[PDB]
Amino acid sequence: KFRLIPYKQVDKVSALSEVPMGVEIVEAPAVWRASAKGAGQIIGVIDTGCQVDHPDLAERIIGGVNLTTDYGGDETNFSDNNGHGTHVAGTVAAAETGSGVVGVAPKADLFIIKALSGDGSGEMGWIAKAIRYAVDWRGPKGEQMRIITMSLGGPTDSEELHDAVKYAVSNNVSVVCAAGNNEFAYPAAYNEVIAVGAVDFDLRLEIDIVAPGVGIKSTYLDSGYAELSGTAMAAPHVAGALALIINLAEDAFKRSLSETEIYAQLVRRATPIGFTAQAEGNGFLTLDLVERITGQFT
Amino acid sequence: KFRLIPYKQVDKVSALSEVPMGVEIVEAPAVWRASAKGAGQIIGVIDTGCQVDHPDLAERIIGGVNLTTDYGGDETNFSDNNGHGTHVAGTVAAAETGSGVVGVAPKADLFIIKALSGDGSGEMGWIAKAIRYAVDWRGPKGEQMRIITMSLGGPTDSEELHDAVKYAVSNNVSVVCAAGNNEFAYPAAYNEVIAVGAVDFDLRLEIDIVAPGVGIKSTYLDSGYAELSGTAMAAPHVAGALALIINLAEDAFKRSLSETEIYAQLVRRATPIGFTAQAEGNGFLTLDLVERITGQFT
Ligand code: NA
Repeated sequence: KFRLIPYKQVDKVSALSEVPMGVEIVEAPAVWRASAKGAGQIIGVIDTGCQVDHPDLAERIIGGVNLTTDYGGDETNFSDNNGHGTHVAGTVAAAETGSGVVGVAPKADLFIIKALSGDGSGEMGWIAKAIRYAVDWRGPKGEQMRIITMSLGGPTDSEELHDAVKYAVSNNVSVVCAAGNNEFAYPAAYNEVIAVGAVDFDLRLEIDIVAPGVGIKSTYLDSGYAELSGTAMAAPHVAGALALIINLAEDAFKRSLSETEIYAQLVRRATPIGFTAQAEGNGFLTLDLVERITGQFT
Repeated sequence: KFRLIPYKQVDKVSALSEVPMGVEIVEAPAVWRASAKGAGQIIGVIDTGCQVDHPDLAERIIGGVNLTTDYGGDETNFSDNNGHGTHVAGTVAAAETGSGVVGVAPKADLFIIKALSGDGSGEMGWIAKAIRYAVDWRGPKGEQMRIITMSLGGPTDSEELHDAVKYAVSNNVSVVCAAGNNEFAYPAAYNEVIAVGAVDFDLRLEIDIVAPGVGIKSTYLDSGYAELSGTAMAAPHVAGALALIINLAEDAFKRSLSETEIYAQLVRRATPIGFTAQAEGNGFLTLDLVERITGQFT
């Protein structure tokens, strides 16, 4: 089985009214205006489903599929019976609703892929499909996923899933996976994946980038919110960031950019914290970095 | 026909003593100790050949080949019959010899692929041969090139050229080429190519990065030196830089890096001047960037 990278439950609550600390510590709002808050980009969330009617998520969700044996399986039913999937969605794209929470890409859309059961586990074949499907899907107007995000891991170097990964990347999809806390090694170990480690809000602890992962408030079941801590919680911040990054980079270059170019655009928005490269990769996600260094010479 | 992106021959000097301003402004010397001055890396200079015995170059050249009909073409004779090739080579990697000049990677090795005639031009196929030649080449001890540099352009999108290029990129050779001033479009225009634009030392102006291109002093024929101005002159700074960057990045990450990751390693060493990305790409080559941003938050 491939499964949710373990994390801690901290809180469940019924009410929030805030921009999470991780959304702002990563400098998303500083770039919202120039990025149109991620409009025109879709993130394929590969996870346990989503609460499709959550007040924070409903106007941001556009489709989803269920690749699981849960609920039949009715492919049309990609409700969350775990909760983790809904939490991810929130960090990526919760809307400015005048309350609850707000995501890194508050104007991007979500395509929900349930490839995990309620128990947070999934057959690997489902993950391979999830990746392939997200690549091949186009919305009714021509729209497509440039971003995949998962916070799952598996002990196994499975050729079929490595293939899906190579397939996504050669078709221009950024593949974001949370670093296994080997047991959770794949698909994050794969050279072509963007692997994301975690730090806390004090910026304390094979990855490319680190983002916030301790005490991350997001949406949760029954139209509520939960606070979760762990590695799995850093990945959705980067998935969101890419929505923003793709928009601004392509607008600046006035040109389409490849998966390769897009990756370089992400990692140049990573400020090293002073930890080692194995600990932090290229550093912490600072979305305004380019603008801070523009003009700055010796 | 493909030819050298046109340049002004501003001057012919015959003796020097100095690190060139292009080499310092790019901040190569700040990164010299940690990159070990480029040792271990080999750059395939695809050009007009090189004065093999240049006092500044001889110790840096481990081999070459002549894929042209000049000199026979005796494939063993890669001597320069133009001057440009010797110039490139000096910027990429002239030696610290306490006179003449010194290159961006003064301890990197040079393989000299002469695929252009004394007249600055070459049959498209020669360039394709030359790309495929540098990728496949193995040393006496199993050395290979990770870096390809050229300053040429042709009007024609020929697939044999593009495939050659894709083939260096899937084998993790970085391919570096100058963005000419539609007649010099190829191969610079190719997505997988690192296209280098030019600025002057005042940082005044489909590209990736910009580097110095005006009044560039380097090695010339007859053991001398010359100063040239033009787009073609910025590329070598970048290919030099790569030798440097591969060593310091592979050292920090404790691991081989792919050509995609190396790419990212280059563009996060580019500071933007404050043009649009269209005009300047990712910014001006600044090797010391990561050091200076380490530790630096809102
Ligand atoms: Na010298």
